[PDB]
Amino acid sequence: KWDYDLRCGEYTLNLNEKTLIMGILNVTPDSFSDGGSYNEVDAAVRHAKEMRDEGAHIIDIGGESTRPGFAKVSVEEEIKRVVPMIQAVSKEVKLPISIDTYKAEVAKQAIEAGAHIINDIWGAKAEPKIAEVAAHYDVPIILMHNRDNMNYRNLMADMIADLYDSIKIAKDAGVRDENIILDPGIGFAKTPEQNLEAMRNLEQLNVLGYPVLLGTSRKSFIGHVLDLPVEERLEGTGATVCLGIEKGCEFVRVHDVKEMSRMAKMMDAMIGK
Amino acid sequence: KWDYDLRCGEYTLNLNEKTLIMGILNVTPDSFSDGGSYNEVDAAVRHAKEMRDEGAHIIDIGGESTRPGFAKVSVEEEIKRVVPMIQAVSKEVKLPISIDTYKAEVAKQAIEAGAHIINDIWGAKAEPKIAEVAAHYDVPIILMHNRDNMNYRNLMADMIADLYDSIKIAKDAGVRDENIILDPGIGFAKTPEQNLEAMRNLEQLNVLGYPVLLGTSRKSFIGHVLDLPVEERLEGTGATVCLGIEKGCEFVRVHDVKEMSRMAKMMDAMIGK
Repeated sequence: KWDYDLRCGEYTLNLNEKTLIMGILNVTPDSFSDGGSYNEVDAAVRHAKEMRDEGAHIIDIGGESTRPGFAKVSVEEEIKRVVPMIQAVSKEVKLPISIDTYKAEVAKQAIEAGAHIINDIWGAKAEPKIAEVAAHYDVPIILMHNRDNMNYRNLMADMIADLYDSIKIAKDAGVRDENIILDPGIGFAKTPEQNLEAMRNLEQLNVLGYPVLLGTSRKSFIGHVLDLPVEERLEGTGATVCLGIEKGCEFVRVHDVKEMSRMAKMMDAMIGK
Repeated sequence: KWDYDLRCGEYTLNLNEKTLIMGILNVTPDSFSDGGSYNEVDAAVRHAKEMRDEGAHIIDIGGESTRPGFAKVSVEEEIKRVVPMIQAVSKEVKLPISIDTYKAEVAKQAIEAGAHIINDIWGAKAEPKIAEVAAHYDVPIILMHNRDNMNYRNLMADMIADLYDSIKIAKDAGVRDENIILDPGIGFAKTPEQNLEAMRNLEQLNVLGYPVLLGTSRKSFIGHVLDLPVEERLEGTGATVCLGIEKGCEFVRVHDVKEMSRMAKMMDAMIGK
């Protein structure tokens, strides 16, 4: 299937063995500090250890500026928060770390503090220098589908075109094919019905020739279908993980590592991965 | 998709709206009685009500002779147990009832006591008169794939051939096409690796032109893949339910109605059912 492994500093991720589980770590900020506090960093570390024990292969770390909060915050603030988290987790948890940012300087500091993968919800379109950061450090970058509108002509054809535009930015900066990962940006810039249409047609992304990460965990469109609140979306998230693996996804990004890691492993066995 | 509904006495099941959820009710026999006791029947009724409240569309009722126990028991004994259960559940729970038996006389009594669907784990091969019972009463019958050996030449081609042999028995008895449902008999007469091979190739059953029920709930092969005991197979069962719906199954037979009914409903929305 894939004729290379994803190279991640001291770690290596095989793309053929198994669906790779990316566990989500959102910062719980301490009031009274701008970052690096005991309660805040220790909560991150404990959470990353639990996700490791439950089957995570990557730990995805996000500051305040990114999902789910989108706090308007300066890069200098975002770095006081994320850097301490990355330093502690990387030392204490033996797994590659992705940094969830669309900001080039936040990416550059995170990698220096120990992060191995950039995860960009804007696909190098909000800050094209992030791809130069990726190129220099020679790390994998995940380019997610996103736009500032939902005026689509043809949902899937436009997603592929938009993702191409990210690939071109990355490649023009020096990013090697082997360090490109794509993500359909489910739950971004899409109506509920479009999110479902994209799930139904996900296998089309594979024609671009890159590994695909699916990130649907606890998203609004699941609530829209099941009419359930965020804490009762486990089964709905599971359905999307399974349909994703069936349609060829190499990664899933999830909050509930124990459960989705068992679902992934069952799916892998069924489809023959 | 389907140009008829499944007719079930006062109930009607649409095959195009949604994946139909069949909730499993295994009898908990009272010691000291051969059947019809308060504790035993009331436990059945309470369970069928819970499964109704959680989203079941059919209640599947099984005596001692069938799965998971396979107790060697006379038909006259099996009827003292199952009939009281069917009478009480049908009166108290407004949903069609399937009877899980391979015995023609057990089928005939269950239907008379109120059962609407025969569910035969031997596909009319253990007792061909069950198809005559189905034909007379004009009820749906589910013909499951089974054999007394795993000497397969070509797993899937042989499954289709064997299921045909059931269809022919049913049709020769007077069973109308619209009352035939098929089931791949996952977890029967197959090695773990064959159960996974059958899951991977399930869509092949659709060429026979009948609705397909998938029944994988808590089965051994899930434990084999995940190395987990029967009570920790929810996620693994979920994976099989999702892959089944994706591959065209019209029914799933499950123990955990709440969870699998949310997974089914998410899948339906994604695939456009």
